[PDB]
Amino acid sequence: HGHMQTLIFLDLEATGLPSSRPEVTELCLLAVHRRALENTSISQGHPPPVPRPPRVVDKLSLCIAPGKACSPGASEITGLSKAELEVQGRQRFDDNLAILLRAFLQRQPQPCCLVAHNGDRYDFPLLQTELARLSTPSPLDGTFCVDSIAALKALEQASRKSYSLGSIYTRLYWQAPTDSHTAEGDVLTLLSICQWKPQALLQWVDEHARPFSTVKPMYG
Amino acid sequence: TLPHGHMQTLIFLDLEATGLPSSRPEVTELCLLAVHRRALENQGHPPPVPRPPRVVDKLSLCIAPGKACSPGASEITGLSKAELEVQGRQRFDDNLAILLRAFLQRQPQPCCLVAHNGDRYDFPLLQTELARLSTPSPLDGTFCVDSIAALKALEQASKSYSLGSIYTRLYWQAPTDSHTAEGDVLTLLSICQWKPQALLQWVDEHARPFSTVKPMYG
Ligand SMILES: Nc1ncnc2c1ncn2[C@H]1C[C@H](O)[C@@H](COP(=O)(O)O)O1
Ligand SMILES: Nc1ncnc2c1ncn2[C@H]1C[C@H](O)[C@@H](COP(=O)(O)O)O1
Ligand SMILES: [Mn+2]
Ligand SMILES: [Mn+2]
Ligand SMILES: [Mn+2]
Ligand SMILES: [Mn+2]
Repeated sequence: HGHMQTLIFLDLEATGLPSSRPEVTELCLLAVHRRALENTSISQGHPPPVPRPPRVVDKLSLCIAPGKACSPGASEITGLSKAELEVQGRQRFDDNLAILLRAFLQRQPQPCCLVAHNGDRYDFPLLQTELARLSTPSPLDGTFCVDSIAALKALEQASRKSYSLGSIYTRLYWQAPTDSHTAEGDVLTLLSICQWKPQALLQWVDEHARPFSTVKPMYG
Repeated sequence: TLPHGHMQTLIFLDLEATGLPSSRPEVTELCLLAVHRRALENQGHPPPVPRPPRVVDKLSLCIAPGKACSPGASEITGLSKAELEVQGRQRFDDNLAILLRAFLQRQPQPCCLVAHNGDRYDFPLLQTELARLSTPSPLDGTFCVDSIAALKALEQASKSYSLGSIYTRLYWQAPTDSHTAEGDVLTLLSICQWKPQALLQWVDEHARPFSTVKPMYG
């Protein structure tokens, strides 16, 4: 493949941890063209200012009704619960959602790469499982993906620590992240850390991006 | 009165575009923020800015127009045809319509679009963009109302009705970041959360079919 033209930052909130065979409760996508990223001002200072998000971005944030209740742990940090989602008429992960996801992705210049923090262990496998439950073919069969933990790890060692979203943000900017544990809030925080070294991050992504189709489902 | 029953979903909308009506403008940015009726159920002088509901669906998209933006437009919206192309944004197309259609499908009916000055700007303009597509309009079953009339009505109960003017008057605070589709949509949500029940009742009473909105130009 060539250079990724669009980076789609992703975060999912769910009913719980992998062992519980969790289901998605919230999903946020933030598509950013590589030009927007390489155009972000280089960070200067220690700590440097938090990068300014690009003006031109595409965003999607959706709350989804899970097939089962959230565990006390997931609900307390995400602020979501099956009862509230359902009473508010949220629908399950279905064909229409897949259609919506495909259309959102098609608005972006290809090739495109999904970027998620701990995505290789959580987000990508979970999304794969959710899509596998549907009848239609996956809309991500032409999309690439990459875990931002590995990326930042490389970027930091090139410039043992916790590589959690908030820990990295705090390490780099000496500032506290906002709206943690909400799909949009975490996506916005991820965007900021990936904007730390724009050029280096883009290059690393280009070198490590892999087909989402190769992602193994979290559970069958 | 409920000419169309109680609205179960209010979709706050705002469009940024190339220019003013007489320019046969094209949309450059679009944002939809769908809130369930239950969510709107959320004394100070002035009161604090209402917190937005936790559960919400949001869509914000940038769009490349067929022509350049007027300096005045580009200056306040921060968008320009050149940059939108550099960022590889696509024109208003059928895929966009399909996206809106699927987004709307996720919301419980009936749904009512809410836009500040929507009756004169957003709705007519939206109708025009969709009308010229191959895909039939995905909003023919959706309702709409202008928040300007609504806030005038609510304020009647105890001069400038621009989005920014109303927000400040009510909260003695400046809106987060105006002239950006999402920024203006969130500000609109806030002013509509001023008097929730009253706003909801007013919307239920004045909602009309978006299908009856006449396009801005052909
Ligand atoms: N402690 C605990 N209990 C149960 N479920 C959890 C916990 N920590 C994370 N998660 C699950 C539920 C979250 O929505 C999701 C992503 O976390 P995020 O990091 O915000 O993207 O991971
Ligand atoms: N001064 C001026 N010149 C050209 N075009 C303009 C101007 N003011 C508004 N507009 C057009 C372009 C904006 O994106 C749109 C909606 O503004 P909104 O704020 O959301 O109502 O109206
Ligand atoms: Mn996450
Ligand atoms: Mn999260
Ligand atoms: Mn407007
Ligand atoms: Mn606006």
